[PDB]
Amino acid sequence: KASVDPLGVVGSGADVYLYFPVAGNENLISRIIENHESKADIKKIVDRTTAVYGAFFARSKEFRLFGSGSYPYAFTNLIFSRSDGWASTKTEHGITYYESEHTDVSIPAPHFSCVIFGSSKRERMSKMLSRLVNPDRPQLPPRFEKECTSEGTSQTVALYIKNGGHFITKLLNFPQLNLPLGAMELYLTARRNEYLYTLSLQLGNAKINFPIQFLISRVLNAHIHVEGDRLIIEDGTISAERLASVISSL
Amino acid sequence: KASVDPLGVVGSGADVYLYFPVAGNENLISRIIENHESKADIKKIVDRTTAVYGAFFARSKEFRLFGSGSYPYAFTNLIFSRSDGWASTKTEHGITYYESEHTDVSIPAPHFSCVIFGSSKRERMSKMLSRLVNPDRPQLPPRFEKECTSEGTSQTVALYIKNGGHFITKLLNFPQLNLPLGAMELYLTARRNEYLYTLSLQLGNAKINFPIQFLISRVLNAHIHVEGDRLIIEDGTISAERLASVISSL
Repeated sequence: KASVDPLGVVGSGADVYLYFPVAGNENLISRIIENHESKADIKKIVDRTTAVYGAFFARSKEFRLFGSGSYPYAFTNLIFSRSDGWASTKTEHGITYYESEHTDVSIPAPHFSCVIFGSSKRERMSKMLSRLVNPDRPQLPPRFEKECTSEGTSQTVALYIKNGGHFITKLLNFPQLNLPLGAMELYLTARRNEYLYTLSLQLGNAKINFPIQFLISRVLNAHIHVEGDRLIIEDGTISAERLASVISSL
Repeated sequence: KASVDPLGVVGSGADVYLYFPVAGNENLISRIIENHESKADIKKIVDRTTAVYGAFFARSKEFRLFGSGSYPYAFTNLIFSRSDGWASTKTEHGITYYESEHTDVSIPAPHFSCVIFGSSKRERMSKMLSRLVNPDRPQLPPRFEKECTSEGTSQTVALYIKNGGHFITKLLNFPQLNLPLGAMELYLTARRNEYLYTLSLQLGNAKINFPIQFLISRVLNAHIHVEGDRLIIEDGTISAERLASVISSL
């Protein structure tokens, strides 16, 4: 409709929010989808997608995505005709719900798609779609909001993680130890065949002295300072290759 | 003579001891001497050298080396004839002392050379040479002694550093802070275009918990444990290129 806020559609209460604009990130996307049989069809979906807004819910073990792009019926029917394990039903008002074992897809109007995937406790498509009329009001950090505004402007990938601890122990790999850590923000922008990133992490009760700061600053090859209880990492880089390898683990 | 102990000749009391066998390390040597005009002559000296024993003395700002190899008069005279800034004098007993601004070289018998370089307070050649008859008795760690025994056996570069702290602050680059650290041992063995290394460091009063151990283990990509007050780093690697870059800083 007139004013669809994509974050209002994915829903409030998520453990992780994602903003992923396609422009400027094609080569990263390419790296991620070199490892799938459906790479020809995904590529075509990417060519028709401007940005993806995502939310992960740990409690119901689900991901909800809102895709802003161009998805005319001829195109989606073409992709659908070429897919294994997908079924479709037309609702009361002519909208097609595509259903898979763990995935639901609808195209409620030609400029957007709503995707829900995960466990059997994932949200009903119909409930997500009601948020087109009555959107949720999630609370997002200022730079996350900035990247999401005026779709087409930003080429920065943005992540907001409610619990930074969980995310540190999975990535760095000590999936047993517990860290009392607050919210994490992460922003990634392409530059050559690498990504510039900025990270901020609320420390809570956890204390990080100069010895620890210095070592992380070497493990990451980036500038570190602590503003109160907020750890900030600026001017760091990661290879598009390295970055591609990390996302594929999920 | 019959029993010349090269470590007895470089002298006791040094801050750093080095054992550097040429065989198995030619490609590293090559990397180090790509950056000198005299590279043709050094290469020829290397082709005639089996091992180098070295000692650095901080107080007198000097390095003393004993080179085991083959240095017949025709060869040394050839190198000498081709050099700028070198002078020579034949002593009472026919031995040639080569003298430079900061460097003294003698070949007391055809299978070894003694080299002294550094400040104006560096040792007189004549005093070093007296240790061919009356050697010093330096105390060296067991694996250092092992590498030095039966010249030709080992291809491992060995370092014994009396004060590990000094060495950590120069390399890792925080040349202002002080660490109360004991002795360091370091052993390097070639393997492909990289070097396998083992390091042990006496900690003294310094304390290193699991958070610190883990991070260093990532900064170095190696296995770390602490046996009492001794930090041990095993199975670590460094590129022959990286290693070459570090030595050239001196």
